[PDB]
Amino acid sequence: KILKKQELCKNLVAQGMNGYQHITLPNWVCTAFHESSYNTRATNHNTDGSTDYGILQINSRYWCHDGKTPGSKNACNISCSKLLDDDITDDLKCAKKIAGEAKGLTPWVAWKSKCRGHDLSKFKC
Ligand SMILES: [Ca+2]
Repeated sequence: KILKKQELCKNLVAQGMNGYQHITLPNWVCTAFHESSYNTRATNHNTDGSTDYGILQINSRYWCHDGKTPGSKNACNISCSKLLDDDITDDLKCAKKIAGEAKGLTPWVAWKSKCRGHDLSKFKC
């Protein structure tokens, strides 16, 4: 599914993502726009054999289990396939774990490159 920015905003708020680790909503939305274009089915295969899944591009070496990644840690304790469906509840709950361990949005390479220090007025909720 390709979510509309306001459905994304409603989900974020409902999952208590506003101000989580002092991360504002426009930051979470810009991240999701540059990571996946809001595509809940987005996937990216990496050089180390892992794959990034869903709207927040959650990785199968550290966070989710896909059954084919070397050195999987499955830290969110979830099948990666659950990150390719249309409900982003579990996707958002995993992202909170990622962001909580990093104390910020640094795990996401698109946020750093396309959101940090740029205008976020296009991404307001
Ligand atoms: Ca999901």
